Amino acid sequence: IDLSALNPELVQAVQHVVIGPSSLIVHFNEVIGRGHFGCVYHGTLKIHCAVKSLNRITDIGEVSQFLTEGIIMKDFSHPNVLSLLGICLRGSPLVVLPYMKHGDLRNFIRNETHNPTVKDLIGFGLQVAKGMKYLASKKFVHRDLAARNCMLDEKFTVKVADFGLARDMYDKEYYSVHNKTGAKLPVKWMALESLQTQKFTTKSDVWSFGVLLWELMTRGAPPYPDVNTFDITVYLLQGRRLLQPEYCPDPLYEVMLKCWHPKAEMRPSFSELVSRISAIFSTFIG
Ligand SMILES: O=C1c2c(nnn2Cc2ccc3ncccc3c2)CCN1c1ccccc1
Repeated sequence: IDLSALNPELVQAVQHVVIGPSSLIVHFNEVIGRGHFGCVYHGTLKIHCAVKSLNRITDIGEVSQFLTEGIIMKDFSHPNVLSLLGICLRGSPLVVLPYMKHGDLRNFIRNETHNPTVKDLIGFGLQVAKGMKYLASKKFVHRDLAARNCMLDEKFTVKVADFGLARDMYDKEYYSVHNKTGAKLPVKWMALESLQTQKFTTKSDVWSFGVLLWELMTRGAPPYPDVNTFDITVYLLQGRRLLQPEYCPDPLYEVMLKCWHPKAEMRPSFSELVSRISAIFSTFIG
């Protein structure tokens, strides 16, 4: 670790993010997750954790920047946002994250084992809105909000994941290669202006959130299955939105349409979404 290379402000914060090799046993025997950048394994820190390797990439880039990203992410603390436990050095560094017993939100709602009520699903969405409210107040744009990118712990607490050092493509099926810029993009979750410009804002996160609400209410159906990749722009511009799911409350569909407002600055803040969804949520029993 090259301490002088860092922003002098961040030097103190390093000891709080770095995990000593002797504090962490990672069980490389079974893969429990797969990303484009690397595999993840059970880890023991006595705390049970998910340890993500990054050795599938050629290079992590600047080590000082890697550390910086880690420091920024560690200071984030909210019950609906996945935390960073730390970084452990060994080849490539290991990302140490909490173990999420019930996996990703999309698979959770698709799972025939669990039977979430409409109230449960709305509540999952509310927790996401709250996670996103915190992230937006930190001026952080997620860029890849989707049900696949949120996770549930042992107490079914929903946490926005897939950001900072945990960022990766964990389900490659839903990402498309752009023509002019070789980037791999979650087009079916993206706002119109993002599809056109490839710029992401909190307001395009709000668009993605609307889609995530639709995923929740369809128990994990794929959005726009009869649309092909980048022809989604054509489809939307025909004057189309995802349809109201069978058990989606009318006011909740209205929230979704608001999230998909053609004017980015007219979409609701995440604070307004927390408010509106909490109200809809309170009307249900069971
Ligand atoms: O794998 C992930 C993921 C995310 N952010 N960090 N990660 C890595 C991660 C974090 C905690 C875990 N806990 C238990 C098992 C695997 C884990 C992976 C986003 C969602 N996700 C995932 C998992 C399964 C399928 C699709 C996406």
